[PDB]
Amino acid sequence: ETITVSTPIKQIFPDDAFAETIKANLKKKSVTDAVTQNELNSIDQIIANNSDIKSVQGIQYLPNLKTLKLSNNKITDISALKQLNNLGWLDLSNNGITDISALKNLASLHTLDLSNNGITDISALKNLDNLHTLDLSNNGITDISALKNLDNLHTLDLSNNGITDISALKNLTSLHTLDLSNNGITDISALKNLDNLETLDLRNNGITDKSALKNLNNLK
Repeated sequence: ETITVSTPIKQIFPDDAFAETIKANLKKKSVTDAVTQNELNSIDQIIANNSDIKSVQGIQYLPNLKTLKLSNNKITDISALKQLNNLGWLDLSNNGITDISALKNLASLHTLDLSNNGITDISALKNLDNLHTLDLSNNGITDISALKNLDNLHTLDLSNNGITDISALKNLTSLHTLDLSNNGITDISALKNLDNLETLDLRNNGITDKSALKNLNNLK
């Protein structure tokens, strides 16, 4: 995905606010100034939180993008992230995201914050082997079996969902920080073998048997 003609920023990036961000990243004078693919290749980091962004259309032309933080905007469609192979840190928290299949092949992702969206299906996360830090709180997640081979996870927040079954966590032995609060969990035997947990929150579930926590030594 490249542009081949020098093109106004506002034409590539139609969202008012997102175009301003690109303009500022490239130190251009106006969103109507023309930019080249070469210039777009230079962009490796975009931070535009709290900015009323409605669309990231145009972002597909930023192949070297590594860090993208877009917390608290109005983003609903992220399909244009699909081929950004070099993304490492993605924060899309507080948006209106539902479908995340666009994340499916982002093999370099290591830090992902998707909290406070409308996500239900997370099977697109299943092959993101480099994830160590994942925040999925305040969504509508019920099935978490996509997490089961993400064994580089060390920090996981699954609070405020509709999760009932957590056997998917049983072999995530590198977990040290886990938030499971405000779900529908009843059985935590899956946590038995997470010997490196220091911080755990299980409040507001339907758990009665807590003997699995007795032998977790590094807990606070």
